[PDB]
Amino acid sequence: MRVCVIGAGLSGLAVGHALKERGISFVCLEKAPDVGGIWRQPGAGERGPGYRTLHLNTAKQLTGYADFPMPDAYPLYPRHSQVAAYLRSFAEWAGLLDHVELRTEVVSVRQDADGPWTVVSRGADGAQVSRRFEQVVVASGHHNEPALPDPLPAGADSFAGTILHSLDYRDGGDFAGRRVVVVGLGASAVDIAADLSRHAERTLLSVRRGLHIVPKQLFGMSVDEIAEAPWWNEMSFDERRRWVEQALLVARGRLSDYGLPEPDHPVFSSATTLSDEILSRIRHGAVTPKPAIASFDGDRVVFTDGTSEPADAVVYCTGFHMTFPFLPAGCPMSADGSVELYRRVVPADRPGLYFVGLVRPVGAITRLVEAQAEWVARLVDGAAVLPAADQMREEIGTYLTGIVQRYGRTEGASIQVDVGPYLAEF
Ligand SMILES: Cc1cc2nc3c(=O)[nH]c(=O)nc-3n(C[C@H](O)[C@H](O)[C@H](O)COP(=O)(O)OP(=O)(O)OC[C@H]3O[C@@H](n4cnc5c(N)ncnc54)[C@H](O)[C@@H]3O)c2cc1C
Ligand SMILES: NC(=O)c1ccc[n+]([C@@H]2O[C@H](COP(=O)([O-])OP(=O)(O)OC[C@H]3O[C@@H](n4cnc5c(N)ncnc54)[C@H](OP(=O)(O)O)[C@@H]3O)[C@@H](O)[C@H]2O)c1
Ligand SMILES: CC(C)=CCc1ccc2c(C/C=N\O)c[nH]c2c1
Repeated sequence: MRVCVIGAGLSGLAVGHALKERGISFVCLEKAPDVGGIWRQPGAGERGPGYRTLHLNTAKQLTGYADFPMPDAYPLYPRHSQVAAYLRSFAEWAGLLDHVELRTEVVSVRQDADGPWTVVSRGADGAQVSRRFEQVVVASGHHNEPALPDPLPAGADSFAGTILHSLDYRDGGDFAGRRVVVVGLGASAVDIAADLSRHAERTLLSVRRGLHIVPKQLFGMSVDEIAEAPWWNEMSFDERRRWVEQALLVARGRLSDYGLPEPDHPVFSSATTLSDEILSRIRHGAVTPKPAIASFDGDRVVFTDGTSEPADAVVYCTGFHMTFPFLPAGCPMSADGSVELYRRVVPADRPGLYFVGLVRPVGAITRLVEAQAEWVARLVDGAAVLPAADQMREEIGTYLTGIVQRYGRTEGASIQVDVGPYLAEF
């Protein structure tokens, strides 16, 4: 009755546990057969971002719910299987399952001209239903639509192999004995190559830009756990750069010495891809660096260096677009694409709407989703209020005029935040 929480991922669950702790009527509507978000799919063979080799890249003490510690015996980087099971367990322990409608897909969402919202949802039967809720929390994720290169390399309609995205990648095993080109230098690409390196007769990694490649642990301590060190803080933004710069040459040297394109801008001023394996897998010829693809010569792929290779398949780890198909109207976004959400959560013009999770921290988000849930719960019952809409558009336009100034015009930069200062305001 009171709140429709869209989705039962890490974010809905956190949200459904903040509303219950305050006594608010609410339901969570998930489209999948269980809760867990993306973490549940690798494991039921379902098409999602993850893959049979997906483990955390952040620490457990910092990625689990602060009030629901992850099992003792779990490692620093548990696997998709262990996380999905911790999440199911959290919903069990926080009483949220009585509230979750599974296999119920939200087809649509909309404001009526009095403030409650009609929410249409699709039952497994495909049979549709419309209901009405006073408030709606969107917790749908921003990794739902794959981002294929728009000009797809010519000749791809006449390739004799399988062109695919990391959403459809599942097991390194399905590619046994075959020849594949992973496209990307992100955490999905470095991971799929490393898998394909132990299953496919050959694995090539097509890169086009070059990203600082960091190992998961420096000095024994994970990159998230150092960003929380008091010693790492209390260090200026150049004391750190050089620290790391000095730090990564001693740990992996230079990347031009691995056949990888050097990045144009230094660490922190260019994305980092975390990986403890992709440099070794190269130094062992399990994966071979390539430039970008230029065409598909039936049975083979051509690169911008002139090189050719027989290639049964090509898995494009090119990333994801954020869509909200159930918001028949502007997604939080307006104009250049800038997402317009106050404190990264509140639509300025739409009362009754909240967005939990749209943020990309440098690190694990769990603590960021938890804050948003608590504040959203206080906004929903009236224990918290927002500024007027004109003043909310000042915080947004400040965050944006600033985002184009430390990150510069680029993509998805407008959901990007600093963990510490942002979670201080909660
Ligand atoms: C491949 C990958 C690996 C990652 N690894 C890490 C990591 O190691 N550490 C880390 O800190 N972060 C990681 N992240 C970041 C990631 O965003 C979070 O781990 C986490 O998934 C956020 O959960 P969420 O609930 O916001 O979104 P999701 O996990 O995407 O779940 C959102 C849920 O909304 C549901 N939903 C969406 N639309 C509808 C609809 N119309 N009707 C009903 N239900 C709907 C979906 O079923 C989904 O289960 C990773 C992200 C990806 C893509
Ligand atoms: N736990 C883990 O280890 C793990 C695993 C997977 C994913 N993740 C997370 O999930 C999210 C998904 O990111 P992702 O790894 O899928 O990738 P991403 O960060 O979205 O970047 C995609 C990669 O593809 C490249 N690319 C983009 N467009 C391209 C094009 N047209 N042609 C060729 N290459 C292109 C990008 O290089 P350019 O951008 O320079 O073009 C980049 O290297 C991230 O937030 C990531 O941290 C984490
Ligand atoms: C100690 C160091 C080098 C910290 C740097 C650092 C930079 C970027 C990322 C990302 C990418 C963010 N969103 O995709 C995830 N973890 C990161 C860590």
